[PDB]
Amino acid sequence: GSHMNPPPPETSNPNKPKRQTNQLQYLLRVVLKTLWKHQFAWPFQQPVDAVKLNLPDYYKIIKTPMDMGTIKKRLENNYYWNAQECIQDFNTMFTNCYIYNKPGDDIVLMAEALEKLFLQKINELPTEE
Ligand SMILES: O=c1cc(Br)cc[nH]1
Ligand SMILES: O=c1cc(Br)cc[nH]1
Repeated sequence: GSHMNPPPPETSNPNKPKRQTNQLQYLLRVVLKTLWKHQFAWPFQQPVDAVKLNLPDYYKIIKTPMDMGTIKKRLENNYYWNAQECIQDFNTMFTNCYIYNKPGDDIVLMAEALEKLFLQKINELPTEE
């Protein structure tokens, strides 16, 4: 991709600790699966390509980018140690969108629909066993 977009967030790193948990399995099998097929998921399925979108200031503003494509790879590659790390990635993705864009913009309404779905599923995140 373009040299003007940063490398994506890390999805593989042998030095970082990781494990499976039933909560992480739920995040992949229920949470990510639900959000990924939503009508409004598509803009969130890969890193923001600020060159293609003509958003030259994006990576000046957003210093902790995150997207569902990255979260999917982190879940499928067992990158995480715990659910909190993955929930934080989702929350970063939503808050980036709300910080960068005007309230009421289409992309914000899209993120808000995904976040509504997310919160319902996270309220049912299973007890860690
Ligand atoms: O303008 C934009 C586009 C995306 Br995708 C995410 C946040 N802001
Ligand atoms: O401005 C935008 C950009 C994308 Br990508 C999706 C919705 N609105």
